[PDB]
Formats: sequence, structure tokens, C-alpha cells
Amino acid sequence: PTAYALAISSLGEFNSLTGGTSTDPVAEGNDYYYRFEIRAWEGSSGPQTNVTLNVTRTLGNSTFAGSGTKGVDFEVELDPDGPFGPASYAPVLSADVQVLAWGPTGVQLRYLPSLAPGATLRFSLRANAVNGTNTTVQADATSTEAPGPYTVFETTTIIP
Ligand SMILES: [Ca+2]
Ligand SMILES: [Ca+2]
Repeated sequence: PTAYALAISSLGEFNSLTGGTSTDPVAEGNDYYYRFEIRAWEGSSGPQTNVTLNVTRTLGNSTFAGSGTKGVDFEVELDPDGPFGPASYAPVLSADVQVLAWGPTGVQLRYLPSLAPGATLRFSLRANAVNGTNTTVQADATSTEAPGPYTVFETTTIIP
């Protein structure tokens, strides 16, 4: 059988850490936010542990912003019933996220609680728009139990 599975999705760029409106292109000198989801398979043989997002800049000049402050530079939200129920995304406790790395060209965030089958996490990441070269970021999802990584690339058009 398939014991455990995870998935990743890009949701594109937004003008706010939470809520707000979509964006892209972005004018150089403005902040913007990437969002990614990590999604636990509903058929998983149990909760998944060490669910980790690794995002690296692959092309262009934009930078992950700030020092790594939850609620300013990044946010992790949990939808405990995923798409399968009406519960909405809500920010998780600060203690529930370990910032493994936070720098201008790479960020790594680990969810410390276990992630129930079907549940999803939404990661929002603040960035500084820089260039008229596009910025492309690589986002990798892994967990202990799932045969990761699962990778996407999202691209932002920067106006000089
Ligand atoms: Ca839900
Ligand atoms: Ca985009």
C-alpha cells in the first residue's frame, strides 16, 4: 500500500501576509508575500511529523525579508480538516514552528506538531521586490513519513 503522502502547491503572491489581495507583478521597493501549501494525504496511515518547507531563491534579485519574526516576516496557518471540512485556516502558535533558517535567499520552516491525515498548512513568506529580472523561488515539502521532497517553482515579475 501507500502508507503516507504529502503534496505541495504554489498559491502565488499576495500584498499581505494574511488576507489582502493577490499581486504580481510587483514594483521594486515594495514588499510582497509568497504563499505555499503543504497538504497531508487523507489516506495517510497516521499523522506526519517534521513537516518542513524549504524555499530557496533560484533566479533574480528579490530577497526574503526581515529577521524571521512570525506574524511579520512569515506566517504558518493550519486548516485542521483540510479541504474535507469547513474549518478555516488559523495561525498556529509560535511554539509550533521552528525557524530552521531565515535569510534573504533561503528560508526553512518546520511544523513541530504532527499533521493529521487530510490537514493542510499554509506558509506565507515576506519578500522585498528587487530588479527588472524575474524572481523565481523553489519550494520543497518533506516529512519524516512521506517519500519527499515535493517541489514547485513560483515566479514573480519585478518592475524596476
Ligand atoms: Ca477546512
Ligand atoms: Ca507569480
